Amino acid sequence: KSPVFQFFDWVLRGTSQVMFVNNPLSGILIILGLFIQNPWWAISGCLGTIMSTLTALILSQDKSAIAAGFHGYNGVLVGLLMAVFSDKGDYYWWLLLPVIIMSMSCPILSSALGTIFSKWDLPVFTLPFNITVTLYLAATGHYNLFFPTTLLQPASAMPNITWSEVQVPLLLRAIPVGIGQVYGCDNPWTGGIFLIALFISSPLICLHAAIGSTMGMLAALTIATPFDSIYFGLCGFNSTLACIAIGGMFYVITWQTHLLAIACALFAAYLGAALANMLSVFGLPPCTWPFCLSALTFLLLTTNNPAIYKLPLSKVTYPEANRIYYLSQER
Amino acid sequence: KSPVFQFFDWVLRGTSQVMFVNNPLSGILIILGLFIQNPWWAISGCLGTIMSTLTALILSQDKSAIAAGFHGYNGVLVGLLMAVFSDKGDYYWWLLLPVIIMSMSCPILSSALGTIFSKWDLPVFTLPFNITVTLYLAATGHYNLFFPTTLLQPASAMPNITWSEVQVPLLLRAIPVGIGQVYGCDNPWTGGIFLIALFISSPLICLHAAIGSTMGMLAALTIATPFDSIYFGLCGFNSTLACIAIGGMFYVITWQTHLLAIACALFAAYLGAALANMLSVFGLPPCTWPFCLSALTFLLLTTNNPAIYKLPLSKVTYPEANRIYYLSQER
Amino acid sequence: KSPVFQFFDWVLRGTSQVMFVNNPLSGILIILGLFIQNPWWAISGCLGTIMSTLTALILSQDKSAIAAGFHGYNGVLVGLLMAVFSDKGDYYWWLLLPVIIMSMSCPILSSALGTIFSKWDLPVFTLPFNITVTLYLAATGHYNLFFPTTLLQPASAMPNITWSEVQVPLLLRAIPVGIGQVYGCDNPWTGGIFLIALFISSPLICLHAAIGSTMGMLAALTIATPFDSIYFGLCGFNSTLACIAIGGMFYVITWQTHLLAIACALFAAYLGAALANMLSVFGLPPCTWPFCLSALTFLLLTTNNPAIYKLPLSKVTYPEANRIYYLSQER
Ligand SMILES: COc1ccc(C)cc1S(=O)(=O)Nc1ccc(Cl)c(N2CCCS2(=O)=O)c1
Ligand SMILES: COc1ccc(C)cc1S(=O)(=O)Nc1ccc(Cl)c(N2CCCS2(=O)=O)c1
Ligand SMILES: COc1ccc(C)cc1S(=O)(=O)Nc1ccc(Cl)c(N2CCCS2(=O)=O)c1
Repeated sequence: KSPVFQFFDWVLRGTSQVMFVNNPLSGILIILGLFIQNPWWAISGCLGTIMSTLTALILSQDKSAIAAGFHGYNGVLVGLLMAVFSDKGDYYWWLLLPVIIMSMSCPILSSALGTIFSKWDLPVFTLPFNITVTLYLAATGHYNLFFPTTLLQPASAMPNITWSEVQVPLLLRAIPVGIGQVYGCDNPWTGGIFLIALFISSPLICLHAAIGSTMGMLAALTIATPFDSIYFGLCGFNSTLACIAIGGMFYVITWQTHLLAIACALFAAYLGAALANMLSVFGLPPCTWPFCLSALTFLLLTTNNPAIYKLPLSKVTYPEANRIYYLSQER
Repeated sequence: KSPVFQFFDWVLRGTSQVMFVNNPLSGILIILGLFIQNPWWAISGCLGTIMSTLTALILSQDKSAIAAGFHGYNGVLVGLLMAVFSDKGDYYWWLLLPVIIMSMSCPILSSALGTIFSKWDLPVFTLPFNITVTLYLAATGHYNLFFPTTLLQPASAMPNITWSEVQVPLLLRAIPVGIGQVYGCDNPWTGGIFLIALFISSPLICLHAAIGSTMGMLAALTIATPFDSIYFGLCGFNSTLACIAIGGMFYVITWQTHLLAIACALFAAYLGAALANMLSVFGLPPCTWPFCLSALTFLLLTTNNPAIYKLPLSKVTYPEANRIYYLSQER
Repeated sequence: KSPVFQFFDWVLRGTSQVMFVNNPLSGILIILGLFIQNPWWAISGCLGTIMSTLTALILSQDKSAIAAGFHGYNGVLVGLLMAVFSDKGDYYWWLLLPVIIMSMSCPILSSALGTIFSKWDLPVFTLPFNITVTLYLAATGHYNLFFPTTLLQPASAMPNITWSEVQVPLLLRAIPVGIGQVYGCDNPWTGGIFLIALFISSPLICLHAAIGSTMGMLAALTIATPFDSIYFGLCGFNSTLACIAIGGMFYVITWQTHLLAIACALFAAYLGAALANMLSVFGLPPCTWPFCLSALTFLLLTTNNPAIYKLPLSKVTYPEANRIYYLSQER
């Protein structure tokens, strides 16, 4: 195939690696979902992925890592979440100038954290996106002349919650919306598209995504989160990412590991509330910080029983193949 | 003995492991002190210890670690410091619902940090409690509908300190109160009870606790801390914990190590002031963060002279036995 | 030579090691620059260096490290930046009391971080100064009775920038001022003196310092930084330090490494804006935090091509000798 087609294949795998799937068709579906939700965000995310993969090539990173989309999955989130939190509205073309530059900083961090994490056979997952986007949103801020960001300020009043006005249909619809909020999209249709794309590659990832999103919603209800945040899906994207990560990918899937994944989703939801309340002091949002922190603290956990088995990163692919390999190695 | 008696022995050792003592009688004395100060806080702390040890058993952690109370010493602090910082007052039974849940997160972190720290033969001491309680207090906050917390806000005015109104008797009484503030208790009687419990196991721990508390008070006076904070003992619990840790436990006790412990107590007091001023921006208090940070930065210190000897964690028990073992190994 | 002369030689090398030069004459020039800018700041910095080296001797640190000034280069910054951010004005002699004490905490941290960093052959450069000065400025704060600090508060209004009023001469003069801002000095003459001192030891360090300062200024212009910050040099000292570090010292100097250094300078400038906006919430300034973070994240970067070569710390001296050694080893 032509090198351009290979590069676009890498970009398509990267845009889907956010949800822990390496599949070009799922990447196409996710791109279609992003364009369904907001074309400007899709353009910004595609530019972020392209520039992140180009910087990975320029910095002479491992070709296998680039071909698997391990470097493009942070540029998409950087571009999408810098277009989401822009106060200048849609099609502010100047926003593409930082979207490029900060995307170039994703492979660098991706490499740096790797050097830190290879000591513990620990994955650095979406952590560079968090650092890069926190850097950008703090550098610019809401009071910037060129690239202002939306205003986030800490809660200063007791919320008015009427539990007789809760809508169970929207509370359930927060599951696909929570799935879609991983990329920053709040449209229910793009959330359903993301669920379909997850199911194409591996059904276990889709099941764990739905379970993580519903656990994030349930954990948000238990601390009296305002219903607007829950309906918007803002309370269940760290949880779905954590449930996907600990569910059957980085651990061999088992009922013990399923319960561990549910516990990690709950912990990620509570850490998401904590970090949303803390980072909002600086005006910054919780952008996948809770997922990274909780997934790291649940992958470093050492447990004696043989059911909770952590796979070497070299052999992690997708949960069903992970289980097949584990049984092949045991026998 | 019956398994229930063994479990309660583990809980009693855990409730005393906060002050670095593994002794069921000292645990009983500390529980009696907590009940003397506030029965509700004692109930919350006991529930925290019970659920932390139960989660350690469920997660199939090392049985020797559980039997020594290495997992129950974080649940007690989580429960106590979540009951202390509750705005709903005494006997708010719903507060036991998070006290359980967050306690379950203490062994997990305890394991995770262990995996991080075993590379440097470094102890993770009370660090999970800090993370868990900071998570809870940030997630809920003072403006929560269900579990509101007490309001902490950064200093915005120059304090009015009259040095002619300082009370030397209360300034001295801040030593036992500073000892008792480790568990969150401000009663002088429970501080004296804690000192007695420390002396039961090993006199060196009691001496280093008193020295650390008085160093925290003295260091707080040097930066013009308001006398109300000093009298309340809020300025000398990180210092006493750091002095206990570096005094004769994790280092072999020597006059060089005694001076190192005093320096660590001073550094922990100053870091406590810094973190109390910084974390109060988010509304969070300094909950043993300074002790952990200063003890880590004083245990990683490399010093050429043979007097400052750091013991492998496998053989740290209590300062007198530590010294006896060190002389046995040298000769 | 007499031991006093040896100790003052160590102090002179330490006061210049901030800019990554080990040369007593450059140390004398830098001290002369500090006295040119403000004699009180020079006295505070000299006391900081003296007490940091004395604590390094007391704590029985490596004599080769002390002789090379590897321990005095943090006391100078601690003293200088605690005298800079004092609200009591010039010749407040009581300020020397903490300048001593916090200086004693520089070797300790210097050792501790070393134990953390030797696993990755990673340098701890100016990181203890950041921790110590952040500790001091947070503990005291602007509302302290004894040692108040200057008030820094987050931006709460959109800045009024008139691009027709920009002064190219001052914008260029921000290069030597940016060089001098490493020590906290804003005088153009002391910046020129620092550039001369850098050129005495090794011209590559001077060139990379100027390039880093101009990259910091250019990166500050791109996010609409107020011109007062740029003219003052506050936007280009982290950048010049990062450019010096990654330029030819810790990497073998090459055009690939030159571009890497320029990229690191840009990243350090943007991280400096981010941390200036974030830390100002607590009232703290960005004091070489961006340099440390960006230099660490660019020294952990793993790159396949042989041009980007990282030197073992044992053999890093100065960029020209680094290149000479690398070619000697290759052939
Ligand atoms: C979706 O994220 C993941 C999904 C699945 C795997 C196997 C890991 C990750 S990750 O979290 O570690 N991200 C990430 C970023 C950059 C590189 Cl270079 C890599 N890898 C290169 C080869 C081995 S690797 O360690 O897989 C992973
Ligand atoms: C009071 O805290 C301490 C007092 C005395 C010792 C020997 C350590 C600690 S600690 O700070 O490291 N906490 C802690 C938490 C969980 C476990 Cl599993 C353990 N340990 C299991 C066995 C070896 S261990 O490393 O002792 C220690
Ligand atoms: C200007 O800073 C640097 C410039 C040049 C070198 C070789 C490192 C540094 S540094 O950033 O690592 N600081 C620093 C602080 C304390 C000590 Cl003890 C040391 N070192 C002792 C000997 C080997 S070492 O690792 O060089 C370095």
